[PDB]
Amino acid sequence: AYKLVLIRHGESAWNLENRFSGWYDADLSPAGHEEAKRGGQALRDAGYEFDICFTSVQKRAIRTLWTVLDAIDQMWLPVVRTWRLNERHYGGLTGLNKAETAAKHGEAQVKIWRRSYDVPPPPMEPDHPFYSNISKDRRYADLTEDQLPSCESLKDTIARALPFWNEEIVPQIKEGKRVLIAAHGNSLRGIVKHLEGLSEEAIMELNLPTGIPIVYELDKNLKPIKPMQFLGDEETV
Amino acid sequence: AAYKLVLIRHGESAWNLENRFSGWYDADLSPAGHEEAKRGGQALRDAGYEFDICFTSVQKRAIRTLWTVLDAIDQMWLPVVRTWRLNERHYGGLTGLNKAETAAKHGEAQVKIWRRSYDVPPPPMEPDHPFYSNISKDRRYADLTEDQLPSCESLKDTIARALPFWNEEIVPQIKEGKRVLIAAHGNSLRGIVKHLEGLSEEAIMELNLPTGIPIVYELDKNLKPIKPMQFLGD
Ligand SMILES: O=C1c2ccccc2C(=O)c2c1cc(S(=O)(=O)O)c(O)c2O
Ligand SMILES: O=C1c2ccccc2C(=O)c2c1cc(S(=O)(=O)O)c(O)c2O
Ligand SMILES: [Cl-]
Repeated sequence: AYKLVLIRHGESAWNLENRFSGWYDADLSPAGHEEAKRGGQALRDAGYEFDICFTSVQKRAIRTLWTVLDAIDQMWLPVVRTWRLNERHYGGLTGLNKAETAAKHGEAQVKIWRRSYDVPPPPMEPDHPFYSNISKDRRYADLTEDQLPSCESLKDTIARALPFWNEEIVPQIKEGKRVLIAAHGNSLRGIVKHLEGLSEEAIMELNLPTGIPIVYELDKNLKPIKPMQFLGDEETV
Repeated sequence: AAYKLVLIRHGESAWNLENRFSGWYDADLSPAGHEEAKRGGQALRDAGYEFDICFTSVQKRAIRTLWTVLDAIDQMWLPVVRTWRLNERHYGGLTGLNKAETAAKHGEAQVKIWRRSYDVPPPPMEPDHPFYSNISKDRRYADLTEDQLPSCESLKDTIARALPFWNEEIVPQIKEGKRVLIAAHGNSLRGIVKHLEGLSEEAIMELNLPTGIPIVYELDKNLKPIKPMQFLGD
């Protein structure tokens, strides 16, 4: 009868969520911050309590979590950060808008990437404006060459998220700790795919809403007993 | 030096403006106290400081100070550890009372005694106290044993429960080469400074750490300061 809550961060600065923000450490926009506050207020109104929180090492997710903990008066909770919950690494496309992407690689190839589970985008090369910014960022200094991506397929992203789910999060849930996870579209996709046993095609069609608490009820095998539910006023739901 | 340690004491709280004893009551920062934390964070940013792990209490005036600093230095991704052992001194029955109410009920002499005493506690927070359930029954302390959860603390009590965390969880991290930031409260930080500098009870009671200001220690491999604490800023 466990309860798990997920929350996907909202809008980031400079329209970066429509520019393959990926591993670039974009902050929330004021709008994204307000979204997180609304999500937190929904959790507060519903009287939710947590015992432990997981998030990525990207400040838009961390700030989403902080906003939520502030709203629900549980700033004292233990918080665990991991690169394994980071957004998908969009490689050389990182920072580009739709037009720039199609101009550079063509519509055909974009259609293929968009629709593919196991094809990565091109690698982020040294001439990319974010190359040293991300690859030499001190928060990833303990990662091995194989762990630090230059690019990720969705398959890759899920593959590195799920070890953390199994090794760090599952044991807490089975101890009865009430878990909050604040993360990103694709890392949360990995979790949802695992929970609901979805196909590659289905998970690629699933777009989790932003700034809205997503509630799971899990049985003793960590299988959902019902569809995911969204928290908030009747309309927003 | 072999190691570098940074301490920061949170600034003004909402109850400081009311002249009320907070102790374990979870008062938030005032707007002013929050600004103090931003200025401290900007001083750490200007000085180019990097950390590897952060410790704070389970009280939001300290936690928010920490968040404010991490935001300022662009290190929100750092591991953060919270512990009740770094909480402010527990002021027992005085909790919630302002200066006037305290002197009215207990007299100037008794407040004078409590003020300057290292080892005399204030009266206990009893079950009929207005904040008794608010503090003593708060679920964040549910894992504390009976003897661990205080009804009141002398400064000696406070130091006594802070230093185990220092010895068992912070010291090992420093000797592992981790650059530590501690964001906490006047009296718990007093505990750390007292252990570090080998100060007397008298000296530690005369020590008032500035608020919102990074306090920098340079330590040898045995964690002995090699010079006086330094304050960071303009
Ligand atoms: O172009 C891409 C793309 C390119 C390279 C790697 C991954 C993706 C990708 O994942 C993607 C894309 C477009 C859309 S969109 O036009 O339908 O909004 C998506 O939804 C979407 O997920
Ligand atoms: O009233 C107190 C007090 C009351 C009860 C227990 C402890 C203290 C105490 O420790 C204290 C006090 C006042 C001052 S102050 O008025 O000089 O700012 C202090 O500096 C200070 O340390
Ligand atoms: Cl945190």
